[PDB]
Amino acid sequence: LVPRGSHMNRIAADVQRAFENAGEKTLPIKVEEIVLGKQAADSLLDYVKRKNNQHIVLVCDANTHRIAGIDLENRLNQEGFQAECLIIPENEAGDVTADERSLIHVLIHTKQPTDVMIAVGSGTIHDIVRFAAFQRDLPFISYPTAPSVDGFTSAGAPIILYGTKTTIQTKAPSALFADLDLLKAAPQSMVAAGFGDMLGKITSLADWEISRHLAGEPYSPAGAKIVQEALAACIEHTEDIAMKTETGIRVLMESLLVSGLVMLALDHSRPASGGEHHISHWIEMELMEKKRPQILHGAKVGCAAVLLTDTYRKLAQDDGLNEFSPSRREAIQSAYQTLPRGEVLADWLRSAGGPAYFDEIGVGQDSVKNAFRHAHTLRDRCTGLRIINENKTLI
Ligand SMILES: NC(=O)C1=CN([C@@H]2O[C@H](COP(=O)(O)OP(=O)(O)OC[C@H]3O[C@@H](n4cnc5c(N)ncnc54)[C@H](O)[C@@H]3O)[C@@H](O)[C@H]2O)C=CC1
Ligand code: NI
Repeated sequence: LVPRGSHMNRIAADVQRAFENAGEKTLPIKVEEIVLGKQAADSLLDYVKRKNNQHIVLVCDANTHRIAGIDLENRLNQEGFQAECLIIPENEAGDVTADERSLIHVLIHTKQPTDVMIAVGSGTIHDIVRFAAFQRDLPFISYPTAPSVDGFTSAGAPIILYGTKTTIQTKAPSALFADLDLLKAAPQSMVAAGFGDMLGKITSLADWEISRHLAGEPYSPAGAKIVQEALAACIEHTEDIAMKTETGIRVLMESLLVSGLVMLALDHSRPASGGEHHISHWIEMELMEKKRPQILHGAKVGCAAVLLTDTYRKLAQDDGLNEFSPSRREAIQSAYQTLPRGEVLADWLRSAGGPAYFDEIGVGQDSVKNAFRHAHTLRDRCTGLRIINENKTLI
């Protein structure tokens, strides 16, 4: 079907191979190339050549312009492309959001000649481009400047509108090119945010087993084992990631990309996003509400899992579980018994170079106990968190 599929996308190729070997139906992956390595601009150029692009837009911001945009744009010009590094400017609080304002700012400075968009940056840039390109019916290329998240390959765009952050569903990148040396160069906080977002998968996978057994939610064995593999390697390499060695950031980014790839293949976020992510969503809402600057997704995710792993460990051994069926008792128990302690999570997060507790990034206890009680209400997901907050005897 595509040799570029089974050639310039060994990651996605092998993910699909796994799902197929466990006899599972999945949506075909619609990312044609995922390159992760040295250069990557070489292969980017090869791809735009192959697809006969010409008028290329590179959506960048203050920072990503500097550390990626100019390099890429100049090399594109030298090869004979109409390239341009278009900038997204900051809001009053020095933040670059996926708000309607930034969306429309991108969606006018891109002119009708333009036949391809390129997200040069991180999750937010990637959302604005993911959305904008979809509404202007153009392919967009993933150029990540940090291994901070698993939502580069995603179809959905968490954009802000009216007065809330909501996830419109759109279309995935046409390709992805990750410069391993640009990633190594990234702030340790961002690398550690990637590690954070991956540590969320300690509790997300379990909440997915709860979801599976209890609420009869879509579940994939092969998927669960894929994200297990990924999570396992990230941990193993916790030191390599800390120091930001080649192996370490390679393993981080490959694991995050595999997370987004399963999410894509299965058409929902359940294996990657559990109670820790829901809490994280609630905190984020509170930070917008307080009118104060946003903090890294992944940082919040690590800080959330560090607590919610203990919450679930306690639930699993609560006498309240005797009100419940033998089936639901043994489901919660068996799903959560293998959870490590909050302290171990925090220890990994520390070693990695990221924050363990929300006071470190300045959330505070107020919004923690607030989020912990209401987060379950954010999305129709049977989590440990819902089992708690919808049961007197566990409240
Ligand atoms: N499934 C999905 O669609 C997912 C969505 N997200 C999105 O991700 C956002 C947060 O992701 P973040 O990684 O925090 O992105 P971000 O762009 O919001 O924050 C990264 C910050 O670091 C800067 N930066 C990026 N690369 C850099 C580099 N190489 N060197 C120096 N500075 C650099 C950026 O300019 C920005 O100020 C959320 O707001 C959400 O919209 C997050 C995960 C998954
Ligand atoms: Ni996440």
